[PDB]
Amino acid sequence: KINLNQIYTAKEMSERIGKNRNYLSQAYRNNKHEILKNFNYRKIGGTIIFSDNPNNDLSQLITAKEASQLLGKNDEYFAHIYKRFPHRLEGIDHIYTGKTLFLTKESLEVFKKK
Repeated sequence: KINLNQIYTAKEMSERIGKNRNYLSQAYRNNKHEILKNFNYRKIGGTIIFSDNPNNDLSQLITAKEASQLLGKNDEYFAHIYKRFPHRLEGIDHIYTGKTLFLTKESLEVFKKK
């Protein structure tokens, strides 16, 4: 099960490895695969997300907007709930980073059941 405490943007991950904040974003733009091959990352909507834990399956992450749409709701459905009624997402694994709220495929299923 994905550990959402180990999920960062490229800029934060670049600082976690002791590099300038643009290091991984520049590697991704310039196709520096000999660097990138060593990292667990994924493009998820408009954010390249990284984890320092190779066992986190980043394909389980989904944006709040995508989650909203898979429920047949307005794009801002989960965003609006998170902001005003954050306890509605108790027990729904989520993480906010890079100014973006993310759920998981499993936590969306939990929410649908709730």
